[PDB]
Amino acid sequence: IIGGEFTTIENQPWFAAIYRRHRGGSVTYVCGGSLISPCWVISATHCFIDYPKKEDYIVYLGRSRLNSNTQGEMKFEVENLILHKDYSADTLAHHNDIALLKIRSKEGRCAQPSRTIQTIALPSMYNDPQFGTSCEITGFGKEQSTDYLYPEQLKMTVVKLISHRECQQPHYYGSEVTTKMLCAADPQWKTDSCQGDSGGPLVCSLQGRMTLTGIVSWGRGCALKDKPGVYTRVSHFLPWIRSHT
Ligand SMILES: N=C(N)NC(=O)c1nc(-c2cc3ccccc3o2)c(N2CCCCCC2)nc1N
Repeated sequence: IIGGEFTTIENQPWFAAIYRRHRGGSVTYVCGGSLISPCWVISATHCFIDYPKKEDYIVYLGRSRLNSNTQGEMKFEVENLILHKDYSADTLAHHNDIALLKIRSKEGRCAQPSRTIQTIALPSMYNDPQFGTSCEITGFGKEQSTDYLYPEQLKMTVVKLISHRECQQPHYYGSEVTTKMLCAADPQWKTDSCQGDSGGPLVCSLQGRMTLTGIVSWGRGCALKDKPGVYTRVSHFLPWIRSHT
Protein backbone atom coordinates (compact mmCIF):
# COMPACT_ATOMS: atom_id res chain seq x y z
CA ILE A 1 0.00 0.00 0.00
CA ILE A 2 1.40 3.36 -1.14
CA GLY A 3 0.40 6.07 1.33
CA GLY A 4 -2.60 5.32 3.55
CA GLU A 5 -2.15 4.34 7.18
CA PHE A 6 -0.93 1.47 9.33
CA THR A 7 -3.69 -0.63 10.80
CA THR A 8 -4.23 -3.82 12.74
CA ILE A 9 -6.21 -6.92 11.88
CA GLU A 10 -9.22 -5.82 14.04
CA ASN A 11 -9.96 -3.24 11.37
CA GLN A 12 -9.94 -5.76 8.52
CA PRO A 13 -10.64 -9.00 10.28
CA TRP A 14 -11.36 -10.95 7.07
CA PHE A 15 -7.83 -10.27 5.77
CA ALA A 16 -5.84 -13.46 5.08
CA ALA A 17 -2.03 -13.53 4.83
CA ILE A 18 -0.78 -16.15 2.36
CA TYR A 19 2.81 -17.49 2.40
CA ARG A 20 4.79 -20.13 0.48
CA ARG A 21 7.23 -22.75 1.78
CA HIS A 22 10.47 -22.91 -0.21
CA ARG A 23 12.40 -26.03 -1.09
CA GLY A 24 15.06 -25.69 1.65
CA GLY A 25 12.69 -24.48 4.39
CA SER A 26 12.34 -20.68 4.16
CA VAL A 27 8.83 -19.15 4.13
CA THR A 28 8.07 -15.98 2.11
CA TYR A 29 4.97 -13.79 1.72
CA VAL A 30 2.92 -14.36 -1.46
CA CYS A 31 -0.34 -12.41 -1.46
CA GLY A 32 -3.38 -11.27 0.49
CA GLY A 33 -6.81 -12.87 0.55
CA SER A 34 -10.24 -12.49 2.19
CA LEU A 35 -12.14 -14.94 4.40
CA ILE A 36 -15.61 -15.41 2.88
CA SER A 37 -16.67 -18.37 5.04
CA PRO A 38 -14.98 -20.31 7.87
CA CYS A 39 -13.30 -22.76 5.42
CA TRP A 40 -12.81 -20.49 2.34
CA VAL A 41 -10.37 -17.69 1.47
CA ILE A 42 -10.69 -15.81 -1.83
CA SER A 43 -7.63 -14.37 -3.60
CA ALA A 44 -6.11 -13.86 -7.10
CA THR A 45 -5.05 -16.70 -9.46
CA HIS A 46 -1.84 -14.88 -10.56
CA CYS A 47 -0.49 -15.27 -7.01
CA PHE A 48 -0.34 -19.07 -7.42
CA ILE A 49 -0.07 -19.83 -11.10
CA ASP A 50 3.71 -20.23 -11.00
CA TYR A 51 3.68 -22.60 -8.05
CA PRO A 52 0.30 -24.22 -8.27
CA LYS A 53 0.72 -26.90 -5.66
CA LYS A 54 -1.49 -26.54 -2.57
CA GLU A 55 1.00 -28.21 -0.24
CA ASP A 56 3.38 -25.30 -0.72
CA TYR A 57 1.15 -22.72 0.98
CA ILE A 58 0.40 -21.47 4.48
CA VAL A 59 -2.53 -19.17 5.28
CA TYR A 60 -2.82 -17.02 8.41
CA LEU A 61 -5.92 -15.32 9.75
CA GLY A 62 -5.85 -12.80 12.61
CA ARG A 63 -2.34 -11.64 11.65
CA SER A 64 -1.31 -7.94 11.83
CA ARG A 65 2.44 -8.33 11.15
CA LEU A 66 4.39 -9.87 8.30
CA ASN A 67 7.18 -11.82 10.05
CA SER A 68 6.03 -11.93 13.69
CA ASN A 69 3.13 -13.73 15.32
CA THR A 70 0.01 -11.81 16.33
CA GLN A 71 -1.81 -12.85 19.50
CA GLY A 72 -4.92 -14.87 18.57
CA GLU A 73 -3.81 -15.70 15.03
CA MET A 74 -4.63 -19.02 13.33
CA LYS A 75 -2.53 -20.92 10.81
CA PHE A 76 -3.84 -23.17 8.11
CA GLU A 77 -2.83 -25.56 5.41
CA VAL A 78 -4.49 -25.37 2.02
CA GLU A 79 -6.85 -28.27 1.53
CA ASN A 80 -7.89 -27.18 -1.96
CA LEU A 81 -6.45 -24.60 -4.30
CA ILE A 82 -8.93 -23.60 -7.00
CA LEU A 83 -7.68 -21.35 -9.82
CA HIS A 84 -9.97 -19.89 -12.48
CA LYS A 85 -9.93 -22.12 -15.62
CA ASP A 86 -10.25 -19.05 -17.90
CA TYR A 87 -7.28 -17.21 -16.36
CA SER A 88 -5.08 -15.37 -18.87
CA ALA A 89 -2.40 -12.81 -18.59
CA ASP A 90 -1.01 -10.27 -21.02
CA THR A 91 1.79 -7.81 -20.51
CA LEU A 92 -0.27 -6.02 -17.92
CA ALA A 93 -3.74 -7.36 -17.46
CA HIS A 94 -4.74 -10.51 -15.73
CA HIS A 95 -8.18 -11.75 -16.83
CA ASN A 96 -10.35 -13.86 -14.51
CA ASP A 97 -7.86 -13.21 -11.74
CA ILE A 98 -9.68 -15.02 -8.94
CA ALA A 99 -8.82 -18.02 -6.77
CA LEU A 100 -10.30 -19.99 -3.87
CA LEU A 101 -8.34 -21.57 -1.03
CA LYS A 102 -10.06 -24.09 1.22
CA ILE A 103 -8.25 -23.89 4.54
CA ARG A 104 -7.76 -26.56 7.13
CA SER A 105 -5.68 -26.64 10.26
CA LYS A 106 -3.19 -29.41 11.19
CA GLU A 107 -5.90 -30.60 13.51
CA GLY A 108 -8.51 -30.42 10.76
CA ARG A 109 -10.49 -27.34 11.64
CA CYS A 110 -11.56 -24.23 9.78
CA ALA A 111 -11.54 -20.67 11.04
CA GLN A 112 -12.98 -19.84 14.40
CA PRO A 113 -14.39 -16.36 14.30
CA SER A 114 -13.18 -13.88 16.87
CA ARG A 115 -12.39 -10.19 17.35
CA THR A 116 -9.50 -10.61 14.90
CA ILE A 117 -11.02 -13.18 12.56
CA GLN A 118 -14.35 -12.52 10.77
CA THR A 119 -15.88 -13.22 7.36
CA ILE A 120 -16.65 -10.50 4.76
CA ALA A 121 -19.96 -10.45 2.87
CA LEU A 122 -20.06 -10.95 -0.88
CA PRO A 123 -22.02 -8.48 -3.01
CA SER A 124 -25.34 -9.30 -4.61
CA MET A 125 -25.22 -10.11 -8.33
CA TYR A 126 -24.07 -7.29 -10.66
CA ASN A 127 -24.43 -4.78 -7.78
CA ASP A 128 -21.48 -2.45 -7.28
CA PRO A 129 -21.30 1.04 -5.76
CA GLN A 130 -21.53 4.05 -8.11
CA PHE A 131 -18.31 5.69 -9.29
CA GLY A 132 -16.76 8.14 -6.82
CA THR A 133 -17.60 5.81 -3.90
CA SER A 134 -14.79 5.56 -1.33
CA CYS A 135 -13.59 2.04 -0.69
CA GLU A 136 -10.85 0.56 1.46
CA ILE A 137 -7.94 -1.63 0.44
CA THR A 138 -5.69 -3.58 2.81
CA GLY A 139 -2.40 -5.44 2.52
CA PHE A 140 1.29 -6.02 3.27
CA GLY A 141 2.44 -4.77 -0.16
CA LYS A 142 5.18 -2.32 -0.87
CA GLU A 143 5.02 1.20 0.51
CA GLN A 144 6.96 2.58 -2.39
CA SER A 145 7.40 1.15 -5.87
CA THR A 146 11.21 1.32 -5.43
CA ASP A 147 11.29 -0.48 -2.02
CA TYR A 148 12.98 -3.86 -1.71
CA LEU A 149 11.19 -4.68 1.54
CA TYR A 150 7.57 -5.15 2.44
CA PRO A 151 6.22 -3.37 5.50
CA GLU A 152 6.18 -5.33 8.68
CA GLN A 153 2.84 -3.86 9.79
CA LEU A 154 -0.43 -4.23 7.90
CA LYS A 155 -1.67 -1.16 6.02
CA MET A 156 -4.86 0.21 4.60
CA THR A 157 -5.94 3.11 2.42
CA VAL A 158 -8.92 4.65 0.70
CA VAL A 159 -9.42 4.76 -3.06
CA LYS A 160 -12.40 5.91 -5.13
CA LEU A 161 -14.19 3.78 -7.72
CA ILE A 162 -13.64 4.97 -11.29
CA SER A 163 -16.22 4.40 -14.04
CA HIS A 164 -15.70 1.77 -16.74
CA ARG A 165 -16.04 4.78 -19.12
CA GLU A 166 -13.11 6.69 -17.55
CA CYS A 167 -10.88 3.61 -17.08
CA GLN A 168 -11.12 2.57 -20.67
CA GLN A 169 -9.65 5.81 -21.92
CA PRO A 170 -6.60 5.35 -23.94
CA HIS A 171 -4.37 7.24 -21.54
CA TYR A 172 -5.63 5.07 -18.74
CA TYR A 173 -5.75 1.35 -19.76
CA GLY A 174 -7.57 1.20 -23.12
CA SER A 175 -9.09 -2.25 -23.66
CA GLU A 176 -6.92 -3.95 -20.99
CA VAL A 177 -9.78 -3.27 -18.53
CA THR A 178 -12.92 -5.40 -19.08
CA THR A 179 -16.43 -5.37 -17.55
CA LYS A 180 -15.22 -8.12 -15.16
CA MET A 181 -12.70 -5.62 -13.71
CA LEU A 182 -13.07 -2.47 -11.57
CA CYS A 183 -10.72 0.50 -11.45
CA ALA A 184 -10.04 2.57 -8.34
CA ALA A 185 -7.64 5.36 -7.58
CA ASP A 186 -6.89 8.42 -5.52
CA PRO A 187 -7.87 11.78 -7.04
CA GLN A 188 -4.25 12.90 -6.58
CA TRP A 189 -2.82 9.53 -7.38
CA LYS A 190 -1.06 9.65 -4.05
CA THR A 191 -2.21 6.36 -2.55
CA ASP A 192 -2.69 2.93 -4.16
CA SER A 193 -2.16 -0.82 -4.03
CA CYS A 194 1.24 -2.19 -5.11
CA GLN A 195 3.26 -5.39 -5.42
CA GLY A 196 2.41 -7.72 -2.54
CA ASP A 197 -1.14 -6.37 -2.16
CA SER A 198 -2.44 -8.73 -4.89
CA GLY A 199 -5.31 -10.96 -3.83
CA GLY A 200 -6.35 -8.62 -1.02
CA PRO A 201 -9.76 -6.98 -0.46
CA LEU A 202 -11.31 -3.88 -1.96
CA VAL A 203 -14.18 -3.30 0.51
CA CYS A 204 -17.10 -0.91 -0.01
CA SER A 205 -20.20 -0.09 2.04
CA LEU A 206 -23.08 -1.52 -0.01
CA GLN A 207 -26.63 -1.25 1.38
CA GLY A 208 -25.17 -0.32 4.78
CA ARG A 209 -22.86 -3.36 4.91
CA MET A 210 -19.10 -3.83 4.33
CA THR A 211 -18.91 -5.93 1.16
CA LEU A 212 -16.09 -7.54 -0.84
CA THR A 213 -16.38 -5.47 -4.04
CA GLY A 214 -12.97 -6.24 -5.56
CA ILE A 215 -9.78 -8.29 -5.36
CA VAL A 216 -6.42 -6.54 -5.97
CA SER A 217 -5.27 -7.74 -9.41
CA TRP A 218 -2.99 -5.44 -11.44
CA GLY A 219 -1.83 -2.02 -12.43
CA ARG A 220 0.89 -0.18 -14.29
CA GLY A 221 3.32 0.84 -11.58
CA CYS A 222 1.83 2.06 -8.32
CA ALA A 223 0.33 5.49 -7.51
CA LEU A 224 1.18 6.73 -11.04
CA LYS A 225 -0.88 9.44 -12.75
CA ASP A 226 -3.56 8.02 -15.10
CA LYS A 227 -2.83 4.42 -13.98
CA PRO A 228 -5.49 3.25 -11.50
CA GLY A 229 -5.45 0.05 -9.49
CA VAL A 230 -7.40 -2.69 -11.26
CA TYR A 231 -9.47 -5.17 -9.29
CA THR A 232 -11.35 -8.37 -10.11
CA ARG A 233 -15.04 -7.41 -10.07
CA VAL A 234 -16.42 -9.87 -7.48
CA SER A 235 -20.10 -9.23 -8.32
CA HIS A 236 -19.49 -10.75 -11.81
CA PHE A 237 -18.10 -14.06 -10.42
CA LEU A 238 -20.84 -15.13 -7.96
CA PRO A 239 -21.83 -18.33 -9.85
CA TRP A 240 -18.16 -19.37 -10.01
CA ILE A 241 -17.74 -18.68 -6.29
CA ARG A 242 -20.91 -20.43 -5.24
CA SER A 243 -20.19 -23.38 -7.42
CA HIS A 244 -16.59 -23.88 -6.29
CA THR A 245 -17.35 -23.53 -2.52
N1 LIG B 1 -2.71 -0.63 -7.76
C1 LIG B 1 -1.83 -0.60 -8.82
N2 LIG B 1 -1.72 0.42 -9.48
N3 LIG B 1 -1.06 -1.51 -9.18
C2 LIG B 1 -1.22 -2.84 -8.61
O1 LIG B 1 -2.14 -3.19 -7.89
C3 LIG B 1 0.00 -3.72 -8.71
N4 LIG B 1 1.20 -3.17 -8.97
C4 LIG B 1 2.30 -3.95 -9.06
C5 LIG B 1 3.63 -3.34 -9.34
C6 LIG B 1 4.09 -2.91 -10.60
C7 LIG B 1 5.41 -2.42 -10.34
C8 LIG B 1 6.36 -1.86 -11.18
C9 LIG B 1 7.58 -1.46 -10.63
C10 LIG B 1 7.83 -1.61 -9.26
C11 LIG B 1 6.87 -2.17 -8.43
C12 LIG B 1 5.67 -2.56 -9.00
O2 LIG B 1 4.63 -3.10 -8.42
C13 LIG B 1 2.18 -5.32 -8.89
N5 LIG B 1 3.32 -6.14 -8.99
C14 LIG B 1 4.49 -5.81 -8.18
C15 LIG B 1 5.72 -6.04 -9.05
C16 LIG B 1 6.28 -7.44 -8.83
C17 LIG B 1 5.46 -8.49 -9.57
C18 LIG B 1 3.99 -8.43 -9.18
C19 LIG B 1 3.29 -7.28 -9.89
N6 LIG B 1 0.98 -5.87 -8.63
C20 LIG B 1 -0.12 -5.08 -8.54
N7 LIG B 1 -1.33 -5.64 -8.28
